[PDB]
Amino acid sequence: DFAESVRTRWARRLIREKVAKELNILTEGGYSHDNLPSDPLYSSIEEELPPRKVCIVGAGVSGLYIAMILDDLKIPNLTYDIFESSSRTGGRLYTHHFTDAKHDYYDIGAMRYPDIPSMKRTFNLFKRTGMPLIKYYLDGENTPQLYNNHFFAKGVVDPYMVSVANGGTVPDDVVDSVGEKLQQAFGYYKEKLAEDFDKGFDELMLVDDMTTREYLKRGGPKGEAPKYDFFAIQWMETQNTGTNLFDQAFSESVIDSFDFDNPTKPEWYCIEGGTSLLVDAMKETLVHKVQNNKRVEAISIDLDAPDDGNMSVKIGGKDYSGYSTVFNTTALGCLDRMDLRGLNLHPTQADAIRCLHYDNSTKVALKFSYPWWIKDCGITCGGAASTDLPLRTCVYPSYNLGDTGEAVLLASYTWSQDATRIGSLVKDAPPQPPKEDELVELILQNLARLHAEHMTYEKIKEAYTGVYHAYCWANDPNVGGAFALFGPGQFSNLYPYLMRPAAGGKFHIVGEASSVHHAWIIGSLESAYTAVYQFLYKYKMWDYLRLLLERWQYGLQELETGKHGTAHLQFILGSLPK
Amino acid sequence: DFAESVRTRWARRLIREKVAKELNILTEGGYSHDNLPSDPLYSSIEEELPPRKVCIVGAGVSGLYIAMILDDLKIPNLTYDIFESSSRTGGRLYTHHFTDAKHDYYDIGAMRYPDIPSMKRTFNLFKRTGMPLIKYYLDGENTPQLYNNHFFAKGVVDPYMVSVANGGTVPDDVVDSVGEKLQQAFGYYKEKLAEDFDKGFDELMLVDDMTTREYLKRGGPKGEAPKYDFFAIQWMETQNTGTNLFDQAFSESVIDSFDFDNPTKPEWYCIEGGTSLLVDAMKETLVHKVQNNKRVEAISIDLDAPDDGNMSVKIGGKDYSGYSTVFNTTALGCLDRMDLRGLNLHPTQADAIRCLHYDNSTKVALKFSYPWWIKDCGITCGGAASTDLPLRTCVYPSYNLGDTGEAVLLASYTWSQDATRIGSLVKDAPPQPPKEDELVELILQNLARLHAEHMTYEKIKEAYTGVYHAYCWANDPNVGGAFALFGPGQFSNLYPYLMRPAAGGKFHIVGEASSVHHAWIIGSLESAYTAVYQFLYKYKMWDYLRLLLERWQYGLQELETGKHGTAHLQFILGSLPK
Ligand SMILES: Cc1cc2nc3c(=O)[nH]c(=O)nc-3n(C[C@H](O)[C@H](O)[C@H](O)COP(=O)(O)OP(=O)(O)OC[C@H]3O[C@@H](n4cnc5c(N)ncnc54)[C@H](O)[C@@H]3O)c2cc1C
Ligand SMILES: Cc1cc2nc3c(=O)[nH]c(=O)nc-3n(C[C@H](O)[C@H](O)[C@H](O)COP(=O)(O)OP(=O)(O)OC[C@H]3O[C@@H](n4cnc5c(N)ncnc54)[C@H](O)[C@@H]3O)c2cc1C
Ligand SMILES: N[C@@H](CCCC[NH3+])C(=O)O
Ligand SMILES: N[C@@H](CCCC[NH3+])C(=O)O
Repeated sequence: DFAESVRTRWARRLIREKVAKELNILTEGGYSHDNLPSDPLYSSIEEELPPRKVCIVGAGVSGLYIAMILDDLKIPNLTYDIFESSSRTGGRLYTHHFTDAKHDYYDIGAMRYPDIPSMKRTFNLFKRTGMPLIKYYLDGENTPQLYNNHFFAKGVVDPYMVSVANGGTVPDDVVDSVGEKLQQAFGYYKEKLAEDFDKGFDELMLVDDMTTREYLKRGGPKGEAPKYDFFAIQWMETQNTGTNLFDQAFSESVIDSFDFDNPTKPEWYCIEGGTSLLVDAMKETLVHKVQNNKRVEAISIDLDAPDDGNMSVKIGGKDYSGYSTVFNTTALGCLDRMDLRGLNLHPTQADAIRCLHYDNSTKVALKFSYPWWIKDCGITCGGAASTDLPLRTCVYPSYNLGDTGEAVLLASYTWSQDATRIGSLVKDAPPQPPKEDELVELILQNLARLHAEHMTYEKIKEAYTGVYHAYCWANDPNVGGAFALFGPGQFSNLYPYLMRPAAGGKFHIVGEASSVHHAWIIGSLESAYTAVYQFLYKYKMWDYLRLLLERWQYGLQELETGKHGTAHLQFILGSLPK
Repeated sequence: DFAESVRTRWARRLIREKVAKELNILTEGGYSHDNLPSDPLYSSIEEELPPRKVCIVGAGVSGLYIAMILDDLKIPNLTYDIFESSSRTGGRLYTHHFTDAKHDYYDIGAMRYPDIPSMKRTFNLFKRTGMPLIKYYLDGENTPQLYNNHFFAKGVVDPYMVSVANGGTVPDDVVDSVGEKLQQAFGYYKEKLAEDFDKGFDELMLVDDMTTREYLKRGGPKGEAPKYDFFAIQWMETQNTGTNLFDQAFSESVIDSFDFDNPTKPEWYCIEGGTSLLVDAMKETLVHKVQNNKRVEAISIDLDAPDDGNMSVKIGGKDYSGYSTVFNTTALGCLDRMDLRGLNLHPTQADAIRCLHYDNSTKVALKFSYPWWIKDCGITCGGAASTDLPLRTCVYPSYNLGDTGEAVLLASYTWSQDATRIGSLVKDAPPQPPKEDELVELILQNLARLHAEHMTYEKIKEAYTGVYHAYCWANDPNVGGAFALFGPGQFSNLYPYLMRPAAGGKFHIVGEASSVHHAWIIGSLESAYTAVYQFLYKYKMWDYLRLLLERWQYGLQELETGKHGTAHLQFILGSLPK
């Protein structure tokens, strides 16, 4: 199908555009994106295998997935070490259990999974590990929305009183039509790519250098779409709770708008018991256990040594040597902090590591002695409230809908500058119990205003147990943010360098930022699968490369392999010294 | 002079553009930016004064400056309370003294002051308080610069080996000409404003909606300037250590490029003993002492009460009432966290508080048993090193140049995402002494690479005393960042609302973000002076308004007062209910 295909087609052609220019710089030529050299090695795709050992840096889901794939392939004489800087395994899969009562938790990192075709690799991993899935209610019943201290009202013009007609500055033609105006903006590029991808791709490249706000202000790479003034775009943004969208490349956002075009009523799932169940199941399966409290501070390769096992990492000032390949799966801010001089990375790959932008995210969960949002507010089916108050979005759990006693509320979920603001009130040294601090006081005050239709402040404060937990990902030194979120031009210009091997094809930058499915578990898993592919190719393990394709190829393959592919060319360009 | 005047002319006309549109919405008209109504009250500019009390929220430099002005005017029966949330007074004026030896400190907030005409109000405050000024060396001797693990070399083409000619991606025509290409970009708009401000202002408004990166990519609001590709702009950015410039409105950045056109060799000053000397001197002068540990959580006005003293604030759940005016001087993230429903602010003024962006900044200072950068590296005169390593910029103090024993180095000074990254390693619970943590280890490793021409890692580690301190402003709940840094369209569209009084002309949003001189002490001081002006006008204290103009008017006046002015019109539009 087309809507399922556009993102993979987009990624593959970005790689082709850059390979052609780089190829041309190698010989300089007539190489074009749709005319590149074929793979001279496809003619060919126990312990005749020499002993090899590989290093996996990081035990988040992508490092654990690499280990799971290697374990399943059972390559003779192949072993690995996996080093994790934190005392905790899982990375951005992170459930906080207040106690280990059934539902007494919240997820600090990933928590919901939509059932769309690009997520097949993710749901297969859930299947392999026996994850108990339940429905996640993205849209709920009776959730309040509060802006300009007015509640949303069905079938009312400008209920928040923010439009020019009511004395504000939001244009009357935008105030009640945000979702609609956004779906056109992109929708003009949806039908051009649908007519024919090659012509649509070229038209979309003229906005690849644009932010969302820039597109909406200028009306097209060509100027053929409606134009919006400052306050209209500000409102479209204010109504955007969630990850930053208006600072993303407009091209990327157009690609994103196909994601839910089977259409945007897929069901959503979460893991009963918390997403960390997945981590536990993965890490208990591994042949070689994760080594926690092992922060890599340097990675190198010794080009004077001709053997396969010529790479090393440094941990706590000690050298760990003998690796034939290193898979780095950390977020890029962590990788930028390492001493990578021993890898001789080319400058533009070094820039991608340093410059790609990460969005912040903060979560605040509070425990109440009963679920007053269910019992008193009629909020019986999950969903989320949104507001311009500091807590921005209050998420009603989908895993405790039938409980009648103590219950967790995800009272604030913020992104970007809102998350930095709440994060300033979050300390990893909790106050002396049961002192209430500034953050709790703020959240309770905001919750009472958001639920003022059915609750008082006194009644919410009375229901609060005194137990809460909060977490700000930009303040976690092992991650530095929620996830990559690429500015104008960054994806078209840097994704080719991030997907590329380095150090003679022996080093891989792996993880959600290295994939076009970035932001989600699927991006981590696909990037891991791709790195294992290139590793097997590097050492010409053709029998095991076939097994990888037969056993672990899910959904549409991001990496363009085969005969017309570019995988061999990304490998060569990453294997090239200088 | 023109170059001294452009920023004030720019600000005043932005106010006029918005007043004309709003005026027109009031009667709807023929009001234009250069045809607005005159002041009907200039015909007129002890205890015939009724007793009044005002509230100053925040004891940073702008709240202390308001109190200092009021103290000097000696208005009979006028008193004030000034409430400060922190246990510390000073705000973003913040010297950390490791001990109180002479030079044993670093400044966490403001530290250097250029002697340019727009800074006259600041140097007058230094004069009034007896500040001991010494030279601040912005450019030093022999400071290293390290990019792509190459050191800068005089008279060498592409010393960092990042250009297309040397296998990188930075265009050969940009790699060694960044400062030059930037000075043209703006320079095309410098000479249009110089020809005639009205025509230049209109041409500049066509880019007011643009970021710096957007301008450089598109080459002009008109497309008449050179255009730059992604990697050229990335490099111009990489070479930008300092506050974000490429995400500012291009208009604003053009205005900024006049700042140092007397020209850009003014001298710089710092305060010997730390900038907190200024705080101490100001706070010890006040008639009413700062009340610390008093965080305002709500501000209101009681419109049912006709008396002047009808405003209140809430602090720790207790009401403090009786105020005739409230000056809020906190950063806007703090003000957005308050319950301001009692003020009935109009939605667009509420949006400005919530949406204006703040840049992050982090500083890391280490003490060494001797100044090895002076003695061993020849870095004898201050300045700063720059690098693409995580510490980004290392600032050699200007206040310890003659010392031979223990000395402080400001080893890392970062902004934006670099500051968020270092900030993730900064905890306000210091590690158990004298354990070395991840941050110190990183800074020492980076310092040794930056100074590798004359130092070893072992020699720098040996000189380190084990004493350091670090601070990340985005993680301070009393501030939330270094300072406002306005995106595309934000200054033109929101500065008019921030300068405007509210609540019947009785509430003022004061501080560095409320001024066109924003980012600096001068912006805080000018915004404070402006708020006192509007307060005196509100209560028709014409004798004291004259004294304010005679005693406290320094430099060019930001606020357009007089007969053609707009001050009375900003007051009316802020006094209007609904
Ligand atoms: C707030 C939030 C909400 C999310 N919600 C969803 C969701 O609902 N659905 C979804 O599908 N995805 C979601 N995601 C995305 C998903 O969680 C991530 O894409 C994925 O978990 C990232 O995994 P990774 O292995 O690529 O990286 P990581 O999880 O970051 O793992 C990298 C590991 O490397 C370790 N490390 C770092 N430095 C070093 C070092 N020097 N030495 C050794 N180890 C090191 C880190 O400690 C970490 O364990 C969310 C993410 C966030 C932040
Ligand atoms: C890293 C950095 C470097 C700088 N360098 C320079 C420089 O070299 N030169 C220069 O001229 N300027 C510099 N500045 C800018 C200058 O420091 C600021 O412009 C100025 O100090 C801001 O003062 P203010 O009074 O506007 O705000 P603030 O200093 O933020 O003061 C506001 C006060 O309000 C308090 N407060 C907050 N919330 C509440 C509440 N709810 N109730 C009561 N009180 C509250 C805060 O604690 C604070 O004390 C720098 C700033 C930073 C961050
Ligand atoms: N995947 C994450 C983040 C999505 C928002 C990205 N800007 C979630 O489900 O919340
Ligand atoms: N005024 C501050 C910040 C300037 C950079 C602004 N982006 C200083 O001297 O460092």
